[PDB]
Amino acid sequence: MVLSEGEWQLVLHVWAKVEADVAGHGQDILIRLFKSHPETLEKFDRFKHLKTEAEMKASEDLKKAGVTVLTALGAILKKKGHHEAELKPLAQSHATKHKIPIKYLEFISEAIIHVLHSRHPGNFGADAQGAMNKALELFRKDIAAKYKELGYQG
Ligand code: HEM
Repeated sequence: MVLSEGEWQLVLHVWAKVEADVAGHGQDILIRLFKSHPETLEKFDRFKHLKTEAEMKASEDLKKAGVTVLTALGAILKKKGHHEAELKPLAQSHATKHKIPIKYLEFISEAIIHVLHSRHPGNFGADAQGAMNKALELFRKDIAAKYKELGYQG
């Protein structure tokens, strides 16, 4: 997977919109993930018992998780694929400690796209959607390779 400078600039332009409200994007993205793929909520011992969207929006623990994933992913995207140093410790923790299947990184990727389109449709058109899909596929491909280096095929 390879992105053009142009495709990287589309990614960073929409990420600028995420950064106008990091915590609120984090909430929307994790709630979409948990509503669309409930099994993923079981991975978060601090908030796996939340059953409603209102309880999810009121949760400090969920809000903090949302900021964690979006600050990390923003930093990775700003590397424009030169993200070996960021992905190594992410693969280590998500493969060996959190036990997150590659399939769940595919789910949260879909949740990111869904929220970007829901919140920013005047801006997140077909070119932005294509470029972001390419950037999240590169992320998936590279972290999947790291998982295999650690002895996890999925
Ligand atoms: C774009 C995808 C993701 C990124 C960038 C990301 C990033 C992070 C970071 C930076 C941390 C804290 C440092 C660390 O433990 O490595 C973390 C913790 C964690 N992540 Fe993720 N993550 C992602 C996807 C997921 C998914 C899909 C799940 C579960 C379905 C997950 C579960 C967790 C858990 C359980 C922790 C531990 C949280 C805690 O200590 O309270 N992550 N993630």
